[PDB]
Amino acid sequence: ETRELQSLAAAVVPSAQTLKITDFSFSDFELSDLETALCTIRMFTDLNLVQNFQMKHEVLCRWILSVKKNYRKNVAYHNWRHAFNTAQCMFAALKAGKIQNKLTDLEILALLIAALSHDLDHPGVSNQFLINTNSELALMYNDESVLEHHHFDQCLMILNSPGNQILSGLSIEEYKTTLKIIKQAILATDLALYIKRRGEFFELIRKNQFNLEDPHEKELFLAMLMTACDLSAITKPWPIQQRIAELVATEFFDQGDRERKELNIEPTDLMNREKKNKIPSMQVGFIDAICLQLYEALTHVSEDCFPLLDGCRKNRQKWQALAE
Ligand SMILES: CCCOCCn1c(=O)c(NCCN2CCOCC2)nc2cnc(-c3ccc(OC)nc3)cc21
Ligand SMILES: [Mg+2]
Ligand SMILES: [Zn+2]
Repeated sequence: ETRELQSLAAAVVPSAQTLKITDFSFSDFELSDLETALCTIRMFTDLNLVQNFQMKHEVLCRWILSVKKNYRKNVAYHNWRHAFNTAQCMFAALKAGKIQNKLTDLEILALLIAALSHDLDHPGVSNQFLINTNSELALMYNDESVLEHHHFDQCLMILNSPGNQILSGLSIEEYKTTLKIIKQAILATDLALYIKRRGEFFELIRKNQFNLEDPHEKELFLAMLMTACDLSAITKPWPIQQRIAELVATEFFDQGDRERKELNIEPTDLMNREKKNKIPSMQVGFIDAICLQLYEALTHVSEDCFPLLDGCRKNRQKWQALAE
């Protein structure tokens, strides 16, 4: 809608202080859709992206609304609020977490765009489901990071749309570098790619060989940072984390309902509402095997990222208290 764009573009953008976007503890629960969009403008503004890249206000506002409308409203978890929270975590890690100091303006621009765009048009079902139902998307991307390639395709489509070209002011070499970083950052949100590459990151930190001047190490770090932001709701203060965990389970159970109807199978425990009693133990297993070492590794990179680790540890203990 053209009225919604005009409303957003004509609105006063409150400070980062007022919006509380610098806090790792931030919750979007009390915010209206308009407030999330103003928070998003504030993120680009305070990371010096609007001034640096000569972004026109109306074009940025149109792009933010185009990204928001390209998230489905019938998906419990992978909707606009999740993408918005991922970008807010990116902003907090860059500012309060001091990750901004370690990156170029181009890498920050690409990371913020990628965080907001990483789950575009998520259908509320996994890669395995798309492969299982012989989806045209699974065929195009040979069953590898299917959704992630589709999120990037949607990201590119919006970036190329008339009136939405926030990268129009970049030089050719900057534009090509940015799209490359965005693609790798979105593809990194595939947990199978995270498992595949994390060992290398953890060894580089352990051996004190971590060097962001090495282009391979920079790309690897950007990928790890994308996963850290993606999973960040798991580090939130318990009441916030618990409410988001309810949405995560709702979406997995919604998939299980589709699997029973369309595939005639008993879903895996993760996607089986009948086995909802497994939630606390599965949350503990997932935090231990996936989350903890990531937040520890990020804290080793920048000590100011510690609140993400602290929150992750406190939630692990609370889930374990429910599981045992
Ligand atoms: C709450 C729903 C049950 O949750 C059990 C743990 N849980 C899994 O068991 C799992 N298994 C497949 C991934 N696999 C697991 C094996 O290793 C490779 C990757 N995926 C999850 C993906 N997201 C989350 C999650 C939860 C809360 C939150 O914020 C609050 N943010 C993210 C949890 C997950
Ligand atoms: Mg995703
Ligand atoms: Zn995500």
